[PDB]
Amino acid sequence: KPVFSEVTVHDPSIIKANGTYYVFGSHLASAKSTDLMNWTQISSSVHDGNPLIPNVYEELKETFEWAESDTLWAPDVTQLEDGKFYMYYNACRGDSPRSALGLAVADDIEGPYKNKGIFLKSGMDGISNDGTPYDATKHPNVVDPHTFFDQNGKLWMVYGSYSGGIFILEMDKKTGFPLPGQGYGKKLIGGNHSRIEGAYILYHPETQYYYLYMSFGGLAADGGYNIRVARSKNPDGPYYDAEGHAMIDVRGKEGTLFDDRSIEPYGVKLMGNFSFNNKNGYVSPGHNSAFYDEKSGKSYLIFHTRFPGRGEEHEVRVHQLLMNKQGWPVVAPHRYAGEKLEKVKKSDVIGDYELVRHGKDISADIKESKEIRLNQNGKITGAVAGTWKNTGHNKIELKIDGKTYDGVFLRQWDAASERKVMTFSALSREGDAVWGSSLKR
Ligand SMILES: [Ca+2]
Ligand SMILES: [Ca+2]
Ligand SMILES: [Ca+2]
Repeated sequence: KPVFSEVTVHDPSIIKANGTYYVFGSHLASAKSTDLMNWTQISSSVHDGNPLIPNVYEELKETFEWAESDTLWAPDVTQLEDGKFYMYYNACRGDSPRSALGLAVADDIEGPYKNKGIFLKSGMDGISNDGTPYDATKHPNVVDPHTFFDQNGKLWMVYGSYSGGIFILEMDKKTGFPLPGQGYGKKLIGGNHSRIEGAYILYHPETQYYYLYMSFGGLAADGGYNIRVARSKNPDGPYYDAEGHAMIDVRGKEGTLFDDRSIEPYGVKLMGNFSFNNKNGYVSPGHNSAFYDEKSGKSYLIFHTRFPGRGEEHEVRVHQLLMNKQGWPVVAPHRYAGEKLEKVKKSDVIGDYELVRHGKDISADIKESKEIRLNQNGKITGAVAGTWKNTGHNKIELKIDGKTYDGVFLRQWDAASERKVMTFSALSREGDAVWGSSLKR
């Protein structure tokens, strides 16, 4: 029987070193595991003695002073070619995009990290890093970085939260700082205080797309946080959703703040708030990272989540990512327990399921699963009427609610009944996800 050990790390950013997985999150929090199931908490908050930066208030004083905050927001740690660990740290006042983004470097992944300096600021009253006066409708909040190598070995950093949008900068592979002359870099999506943050870019060698993951909505339990994805053949875009909408054009209306209605039609929404059979479930799952394992070919979505009825409590969750026939990733409905893709036959997948329809909205509503049956005759009955078929090794196609969904079947552990179940997870061109988890073991 699978065993989990939980940790609390907001906005987890995954990195593997020395055969061990680490997550680095906000508030200088971190955790590690060798199996992605049993995590050990390393650090939890910004304070004297935090092992990652034990003198943090002195070490990063310029950042705390600029941001007028006593904590840190969502970092990234990335190993560069010198073998050292580069932490892109940031702080934000919280009520406005008054933020600083800097670089610290460690010899060892668990610290200590040493400050190399601030290299981006937002929320100044005056000249911004692009030379024009700072304007949060068009300039980023300098937080939430992800620094990554593309398949050509070029180093990039994508970043941003709300404010002027999500931007990407080309980075110096030797110093870890941005190449000169870029200002805030190139916009990928957003503007006008859109609720979009937590960018993360992952390349998949089979489809040869870069996937731009991002979180729409608000992180709190009333915020409707949801992970969405878009893709491009290039690390720096242009990024498109499954309807071919250009992410660069997605933003709230001029003169508005947090215009969710304008942005929610866009992107492929992978997961919102849900509860299978009203047992446990997730609320505002989001701010993800993602990992592709070259050895196994498996991919993983790593994120934090809140929970129905548990207020603002959050923990790290890991779900396997599968790849549908169209080259869009689908999230396995249950957390990772060591399971792998297998050949399924018709008798394996026929039967009753709990169905979650995540939809395409930004919504704080917790969506309850409803019962359907995948009948032997290829029809879906119960909560919805439709059709389905299994193709290839383990692909599913469903037709429901006027749409066609392409996805993948996967046997998983259900941690609410302590039993193995059959699942499917699929996506429509329209960008909404459906999950099924079988009533049968
Ligand atoms: Ca992040
Ligand atoms: Ca039920
Ligand atoms: Ca549409």
